[PDB]
Amino acid sequence: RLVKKVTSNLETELKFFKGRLVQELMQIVKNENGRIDHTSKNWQESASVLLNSQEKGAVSLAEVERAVSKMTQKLRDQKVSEEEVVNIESKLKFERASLEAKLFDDNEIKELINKRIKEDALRAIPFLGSDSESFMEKISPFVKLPDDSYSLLKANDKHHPFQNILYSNALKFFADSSDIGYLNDDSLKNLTPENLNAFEQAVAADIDKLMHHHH
Repeated sequence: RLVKKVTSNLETELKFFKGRLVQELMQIVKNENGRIDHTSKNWQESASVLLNSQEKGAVSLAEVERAVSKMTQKLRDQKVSEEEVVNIESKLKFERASLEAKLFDDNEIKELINKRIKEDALRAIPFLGSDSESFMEKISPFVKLPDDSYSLLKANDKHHPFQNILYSNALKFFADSSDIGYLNDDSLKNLTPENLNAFEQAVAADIDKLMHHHH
């Protein structure tokens, strides 16, 4: 029962860390107007601090590892089966291997950044209901971003242009009125087969158009 909770905490610590990591990396790609270059001085410095900063209460994988060490110590203090505890230390080591690989591979970086471009766009839809995470899971399957979504990141732009495409279409199809600029739990009743396909069609088309104009 404890093992389950510690595993959740590890998963959670890593989802937060992974997120902030990708966010930073995107300021580098953005500042380079959408060119991926994992060999630059700035990338290597940024990657190193995000993976290995020792500084207390900083956002680093190193900092996650210390947290998890305390937890595996507490598990040992309370006599939890040693197999369960090593298993956890392994997951952590595997996650560090994955990231060390991904961070220096231009295709892996593209995957991470296009996933965050989509997470950002869904978070841009102003949902004031109970559970925004659930809302976005309902929408996510109707949105598939091109492989080259990252190349539209520009230094000058505060936001990826996909934000405005998901913002507009979500309200066009799911808000009770045009005047309102927010969804809430009442909006869920507008997630009909017809509106979900039309949203899917619309977002796909606006994205195709922007991609074509760019290339």
